[PDB]
Amino acid sequence: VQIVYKPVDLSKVTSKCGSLGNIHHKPGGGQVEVKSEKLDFKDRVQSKIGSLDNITHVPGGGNKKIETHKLTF
Amino acid sequence: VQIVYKPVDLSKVTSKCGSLGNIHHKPGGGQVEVKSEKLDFKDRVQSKIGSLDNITHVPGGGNKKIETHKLTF
Amino acid sequence: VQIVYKPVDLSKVTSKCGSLGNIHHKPGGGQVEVKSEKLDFKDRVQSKIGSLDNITHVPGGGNKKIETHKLTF
Repeated sequence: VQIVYKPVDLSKVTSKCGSLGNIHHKPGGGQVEVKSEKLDFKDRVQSKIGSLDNITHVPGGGNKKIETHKLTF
Repeated sequence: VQIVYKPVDLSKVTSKCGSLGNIHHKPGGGQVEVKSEKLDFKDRVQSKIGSLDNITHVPGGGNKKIETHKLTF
Repeated sequence: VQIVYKPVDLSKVTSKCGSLGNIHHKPGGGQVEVKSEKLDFKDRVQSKIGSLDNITHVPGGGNKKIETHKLTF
């Protein structure tokens, strides 16, 4: 038995952008009010209140190549 | 048995953009109000209130190539 | 037995754009109010209130090429 696993990759993933800007992300400009009375809890509580984990992601590229090679015998 | 696994790739994934911008994302500009009275929780509680996990994602390319090669004998 | 697995790819996935912009996303501009009185929860609880998980995705390309090569003997 002979196996010759010989894939050839000459690909490209490319971008050109002339200018990139004037990006505004303003999450949670509005008021938040939370009121609690006579609450009972008897197992774990997780609470997040306000502006949390908001992302502004502005790469000049952001291009991806994902390549997977597998052989099983 | 002979196997010659010889795929060849000269592909391109390409973008050209002249300008990218004037992007406005404003989650949660409105008021949020939560009032809780006499509530009873006998198991785990998770709570999120306000403006959370919002994304502005503005890549100058954002092009993707996904390429899987598999052999099983 | 001989197998010669030799696919050849010279394909292009291409985009050209003059300008990309003036994009406005304003989720949750309206008021949210949540009164809650005498509720019993004998069970796990998850709650989300306000403006969550909103996305403004604005790639200058955003082109995709997905490619799978498979051989089973």
